[PDB]
Amino acid sequence: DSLSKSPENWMSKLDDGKHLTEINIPGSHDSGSFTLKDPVKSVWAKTQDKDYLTQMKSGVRFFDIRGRASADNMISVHHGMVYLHHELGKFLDDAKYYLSAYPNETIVMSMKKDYDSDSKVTKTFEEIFREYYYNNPQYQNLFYTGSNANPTLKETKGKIVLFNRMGGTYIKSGYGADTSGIQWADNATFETKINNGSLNLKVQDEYKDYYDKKVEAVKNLLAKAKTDSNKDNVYVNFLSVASGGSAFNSTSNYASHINPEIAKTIKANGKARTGWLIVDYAGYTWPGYDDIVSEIIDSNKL
Repeated sequence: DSLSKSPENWMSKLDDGKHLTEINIPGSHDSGSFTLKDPVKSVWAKTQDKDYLTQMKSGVRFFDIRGRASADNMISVHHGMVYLHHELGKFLDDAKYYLSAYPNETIVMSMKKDYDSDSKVTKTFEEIFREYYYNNPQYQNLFYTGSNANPTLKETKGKIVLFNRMGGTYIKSGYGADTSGIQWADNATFETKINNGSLNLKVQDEYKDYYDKKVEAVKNLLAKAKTDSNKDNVYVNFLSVASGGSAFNSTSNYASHINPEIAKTIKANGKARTGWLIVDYAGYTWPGYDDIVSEIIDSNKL
């Protein structure tokens, strides 16, 4: 039966000789915003309703963590200026928990600075992360620490792989884990080499697109992956967009239309390569419509 019928451990059912890049992974955009309760603020800043554990249980393996240095030793999880009511340790503890219960899954954790540090901070966001999280004895053995620029599932399962969106780092393990980091173009479909030129990263992140243009842009990169069997190529495809302060298309409205449209498209493509697709309201179902998380998972040929 479909891998999507057991999302708690779908990576356990793959050949762990595969590079993560070759694996079709569902991700959650601004994963940590499930904590938002304010109705007005939630229209444009709430991107998820399931907590980290439930997201994982629903089969999400790519986590989009954007944050802000709150103290010289603390990173708070943020959607821009909006604080999401927890620090990075919360997500790390939930991941460590889940990975222990499901030891043949891997988690790719993206890390980005979304907002200006607290006036008391004397450190860079990167330095705080490297020193107080990555190299923290508390999170010993949690992170992938190997030196493969293109790690395999075997090499990473049970661990969190860093997807570096912090700029240059002195961390030496994970995606964009060098002094160059990842050159990220603003509101664009783009292509850049990462990990000392080892990998070719292809990103659709047009987060300001109006609906029709967004679907076109997701589908464009979706099509390219389909006929791309190169393991040194990695695809990250965001289905999410910014809502804005006022209007009729609450992130939930947008998601309720694009998610099924892409899910339906993936399903028709059969077991073809999709890349890593990052969505709002991962695991959220609308009766009568295909589930994007489920179809991303099922698209993997075993």
